[PDB]
Amino acid sequence: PNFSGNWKIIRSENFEELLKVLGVNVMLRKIAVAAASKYAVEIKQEGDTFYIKVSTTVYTTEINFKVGEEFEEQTVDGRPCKSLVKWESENKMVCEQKLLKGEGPKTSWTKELTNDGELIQTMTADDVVCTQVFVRE
Ligand SMILES: *C/C=C(C)/C=C/C=C(C)/C=C/C1=C(C)CCCC1(C)C
Repeated sequence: PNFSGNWKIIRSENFEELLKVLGVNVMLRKIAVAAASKYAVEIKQEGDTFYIKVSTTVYTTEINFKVGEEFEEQTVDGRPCKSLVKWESENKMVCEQKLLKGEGPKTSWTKELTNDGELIQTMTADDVVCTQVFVRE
């Protein structure tokens, strides 16, 4: 697998519903859905080490981790969490998140390279799965 590349979103499903579970009110959810349509992921992968830059028009953030080594990031709604990435197969990884503070819905994300040159990312909050599909820029 090489996830490395500059990825451009082509499809985004169930994102508003994810944010609803997470407690975001509707006007902000619609504004977030719009931001998600102009959103890009840059990945540099070296073996089991990943550098990931996620950016929208006005915001950019970096996630760096090594598979199997716990790290700190934030949930989709910005709450700090403890995260651990494991492989599920050659081209799919799964991340479990644990809130650093307080309580909230159970959240996780996945990344998968398809055999057709697509990157599929999912994000989960309890019962709700948002799916996002990217192609290489
Ligand atoms: C491996 C990829 C990861 C962990 C992706 C994380 C993506 C986000 C935290 C996305 C957040 C977004 C918003 C909260 C509002 C709309 C734009 C997004 C999709 C960039």
